[PDB]
Amino acid sequence: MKQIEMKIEEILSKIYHIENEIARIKKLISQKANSQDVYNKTDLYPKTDLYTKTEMDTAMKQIEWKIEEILSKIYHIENEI
Amino acid sequence: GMKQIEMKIEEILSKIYHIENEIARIKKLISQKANSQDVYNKTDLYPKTDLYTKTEMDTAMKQIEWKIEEILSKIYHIENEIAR
Amino acid sequence: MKQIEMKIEEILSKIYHIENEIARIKKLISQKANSQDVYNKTDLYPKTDLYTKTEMDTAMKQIEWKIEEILSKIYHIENEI
Repeated sequence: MKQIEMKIEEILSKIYHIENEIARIKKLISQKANSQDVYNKTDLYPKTDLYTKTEMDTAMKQIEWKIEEILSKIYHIENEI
Repeated sequence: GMKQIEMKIEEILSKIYHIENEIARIKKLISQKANSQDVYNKTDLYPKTDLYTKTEMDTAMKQIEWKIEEILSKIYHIENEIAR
Repeated sequence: MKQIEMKIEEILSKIYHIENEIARIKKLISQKANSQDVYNKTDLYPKTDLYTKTEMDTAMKQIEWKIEEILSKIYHIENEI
């Protein structure tokens, strides 16, 4: 009988400690990202494989610059005719 | 005090039942979290704000092809003018 | 009495297993991504909504064609004058 009563208390202690761990785990869990709210590495391209807005604005301007270049000749050439 | 031991046993069981439920829930939730191994960090990626989509690019480009067409038609005409 | 001692042992068994699960959970938790260290799906575009560098370099080369067409004419036409 004295042993059972002692074991009861030991179990209760373990229960208290488990409940404390559970609370801590829940706090940490809530700081983790849900896979639902993120894309995997397979759903995405890295920085290295992509142009940003500016890199695109640059590439596009490269085309517009040559268009301007040509515009400046055309109207000189028509006026030369 | 057998009835009394039995009473503490019941109290324990109830706590145990609940802990078991929590554990099952936590494991479900854990399995919906993303492994840092399977994701790029913020430093390995650009945000929405720093990128153009495909359609925004396809849009910008066809606008560019419209001006090119325009300029082609001035050139054609200048070639034909000279010609005579 | 033998029944109470037998239930105690059943409880201890449950406790053993819960403790094992708790340790495991903590291990898995530590392999998860902090939401602080990632962008969500709303802060990003997927592979499907973006052109890579080569896809862009490809799309641009059709435009550079036409530019080369015109520039090459202009310069022999200026001589022709």
